[PDB]
Amino acid sequence: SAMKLYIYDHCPYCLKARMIFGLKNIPVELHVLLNDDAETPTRMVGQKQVPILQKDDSRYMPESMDIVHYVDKLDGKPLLTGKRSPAIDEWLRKVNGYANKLLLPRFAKSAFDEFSTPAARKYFVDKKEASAGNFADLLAHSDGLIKNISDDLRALDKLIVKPNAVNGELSEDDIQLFPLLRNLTLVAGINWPSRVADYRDNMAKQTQINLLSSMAI
Ligand SMILES: N[C@@H](CCC(=O)N[C@@H](CS)C(=O)NCC(=O)O)C(=O)O
Repeated sequence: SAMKLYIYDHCPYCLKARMIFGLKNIPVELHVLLNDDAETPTRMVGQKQVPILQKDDSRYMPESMDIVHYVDKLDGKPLLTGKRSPAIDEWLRKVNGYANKLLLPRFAKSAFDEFSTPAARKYFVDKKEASAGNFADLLAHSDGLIKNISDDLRALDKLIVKPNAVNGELSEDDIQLFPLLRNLTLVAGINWPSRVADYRDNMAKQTQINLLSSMAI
């Protein structure tokens, strides 16, 4: 078995794909693409997007949830069998509505391999300042936004059923929630409630995906 996953480290959709390999303890070869590389993904799947899975037969497949469903079913014993929660879905809708106001200007300043060339980092800065707004301005509003995240995490704390699975049994809600919590560890100053923090730490070990406190800004 020699599947390959083409990603950006910061990308939550890439994190979703990475999660299933970790949960199932299936080895996968990670390749971090430079953020300004349109040619590689376009050759693979016809447009610039990540994640992209390369299967054993050398075929490429895009789309994080297609990749998750494919990998989970491969051995005929899916792990993502738990119920999903409408309350978690509502929470993610809300928080994903604004979290990038904190995340994007921080991603832009961080040591992710997709930004290893200064051209790739600049490409990201220019694209995201245009779409999300001026980074210095977003950063100036950090304390307000951090208050919002901390308050939303307080609400989430009551929804974490077990530290190993948000709804008590591994489900697609873990796939949708963890990448956001992982990325939020890049944000210094967040007050993490105990059950959320325990889930975050537990799921990071299950998935073998790194938390980002050492880079937090
Ligand atoms: N539906 C896709 C969305 C993936 C996506 O939007 N990835 C972003 C990075 S976070 C991307 O590739 N954007 C295009 C670009 O970076 O130019 C997923 O489920 O795989």
